[PDB]
Amino acid sequence: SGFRKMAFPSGKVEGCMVQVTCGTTTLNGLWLDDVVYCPRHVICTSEDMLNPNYEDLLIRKSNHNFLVQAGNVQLRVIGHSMQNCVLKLKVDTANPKTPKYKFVRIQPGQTFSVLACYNGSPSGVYQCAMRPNFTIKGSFLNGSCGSVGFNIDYDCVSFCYMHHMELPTGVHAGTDLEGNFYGPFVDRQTAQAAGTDTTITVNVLAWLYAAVINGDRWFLNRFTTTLNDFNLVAMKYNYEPLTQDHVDILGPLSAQTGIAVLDMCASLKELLQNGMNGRTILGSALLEDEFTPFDVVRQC
Amino acid sequence: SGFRKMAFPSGKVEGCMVQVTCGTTTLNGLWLDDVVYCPRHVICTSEDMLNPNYEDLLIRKSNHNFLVQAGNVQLRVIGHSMQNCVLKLKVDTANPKTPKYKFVRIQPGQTFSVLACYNGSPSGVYQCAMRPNFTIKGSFLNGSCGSVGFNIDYDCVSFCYMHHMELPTGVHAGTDLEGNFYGPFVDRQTAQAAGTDTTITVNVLAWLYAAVINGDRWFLNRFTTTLNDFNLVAMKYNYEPLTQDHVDILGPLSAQTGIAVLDMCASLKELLQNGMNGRTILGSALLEDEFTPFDVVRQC
Ligand SMILES: *[C@H](O)[C@H](Cc1ccc[nH]c1=O)NC(=O)[C@H](CC(C)C)NC(=O)c1cc2ccccc2[nH]1
Ligand SMILES: *[C@H](O)[C@H](Cc1ccc[nH]c1=O)NC(=O)[C@H](CC(C)C)NC(=O)c1cc2ccccc2[nH]1
Repeated sequence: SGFRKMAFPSGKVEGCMVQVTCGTTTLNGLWLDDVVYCPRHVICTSEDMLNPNYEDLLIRKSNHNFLVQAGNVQLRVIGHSMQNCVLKLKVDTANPKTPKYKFVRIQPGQTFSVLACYNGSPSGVYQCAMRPNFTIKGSFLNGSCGSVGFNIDYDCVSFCYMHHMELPTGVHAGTDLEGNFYGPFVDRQTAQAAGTDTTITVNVLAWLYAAVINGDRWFLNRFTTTLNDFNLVAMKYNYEPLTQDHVDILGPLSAQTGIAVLDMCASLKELLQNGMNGRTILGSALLEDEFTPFDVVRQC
Repeated sequence: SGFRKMAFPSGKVEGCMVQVTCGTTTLNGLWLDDVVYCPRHVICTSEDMLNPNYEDLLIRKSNHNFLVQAGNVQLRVIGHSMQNCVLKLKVDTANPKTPKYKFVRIQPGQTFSVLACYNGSPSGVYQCAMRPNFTIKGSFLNGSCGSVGFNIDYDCVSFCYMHHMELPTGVHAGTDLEGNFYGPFVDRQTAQAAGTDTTITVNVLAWLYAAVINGDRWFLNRFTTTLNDFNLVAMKYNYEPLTQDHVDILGPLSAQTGIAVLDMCASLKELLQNGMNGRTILGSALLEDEFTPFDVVRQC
């Protein structure tokens, strides 16, 4: 019983975290088969990061300027390529510990586990959600780049995120494992905006559902409302609009608890209009939107 | 940049999680060398759990009534012993993946990572704090028992917690790895109270310090106060008393930030007396006490 932000077990992923060094810059890479993936700004000096031409910078680099370390062992780089914002260093030895894996591009509102790494060594695990503005709210210091975000589905690690950047607001931006950024970000030391952060309404409603399943029911109201009317009030509060697909996703949760989605949307509406009056739901004095319906079900 | 509840990487611990079955009861065990550790109520039926005599129950059991599974492989139980509330099943094969490890008894206010397991298979990782009333606020369903709590210090896994029980309030109680409960709990299906839950004041102050380091400063006040006067107001709010050792622990954090402990205690005092006025610190509308000073430093 109880509900907590949980991350996937990190073991399969720890075995793929290497250290990549190019000159004075050192970052984490991800060693799957005979290929190492890291952020391409590893090939940058502090001067270059202001206005980098990555084709030109890399053309200057040769396989031997890239140091890949796995614990103590040194991998021999026999190839180098640039896919979008990601450098692919081909190496001699396939990773014996390559787990079964896939590269996925998650959509906004979905969550993933992050293994935060410094120097190719894991330091800690936490769960993040792709915000709607394509940022994440993590714990990344300098050296965390190349740290990866993943889901574990059965035996298969779905890699979805590699960390590249912190924004001026302190949020974090990164790419998929094909090197395409989430959001309108570029790997350059320039001022960049994520824009208006909005609340994943479907997740807040899964969370309210987790609360009811764990015994918190005070927020429940006898009123009900309409989808469009809920969305009318929601958009005022920069809440992402609910859809009938959203409703179908919350379906097995509205079933389990005997509370209809439109009944919950009315109870959420009162909480947005009337505040929380100093109470707490599931130990939070604010509304949580970093759990998906799937997250809640897997826990409950 | 940023502050998040982080758990240790779980890889060394995943490799020690086995499944223990005795009759119709199945639980998780922890396989270190030629010894498996699990909660002893594995030897109980649903009738026995009401008023169990564990000596008598186990005397009826023989090595062959205990099924230990590691993935598919079956370990052969060649020994059985009861240490406090923990059953030690001696086995034939030493665990090849035994990490370097130690058994520690944590003190209240300290935090640890939990790997939550079902059927000897890991499902997720989160960070917990030993509450002052010796309970924990986790996410444990039936079958989670024998799931373990740990810290990773250098190369060495310090096992500190094994889960046994949920209380009527929904909090969780368990033992150290020598089988001694944290708190006044017994492994019996009876109504049991943890008592008054109090707030780890030293942790809240480390958290306020993490907030300042990450840029949240609004709560900071020009006032200051005295230790004893702070403790006067604190005890009203069921906050654990601060001590000069506590102060020395928060020392490197009061140094880094240029704010004295007694200056922070005054700023905490205003927040207890004047509320938070609807603002947020580090994304929370409540005061967080599940980070120790060490946790904050390791992250920052
Ligand atoms: C990668 O290791 C590092 C991640 C990092 C750095 C500092 C704090 N937190 C972190 O997570 N990422 C960077 O250093 C990147 C470098 C590449 C070329 C994008 N740059 C920044 O993160 C950065 C640059 C910048 C300019 C102005 C405001 C903020 C800002 N952040
Ligand atoms: C161990 O797998 C299981 C853990 C569990 C069970 C249900 C919900 N959440 C959980 O974490 N622990 C138990 O089943 C134990 C059994 C032993 C003998 C202690 N019992 C309880 O957890 C329990 C018994 C009881 C009686 C009255 C109120 C509450 C209560 N909880």
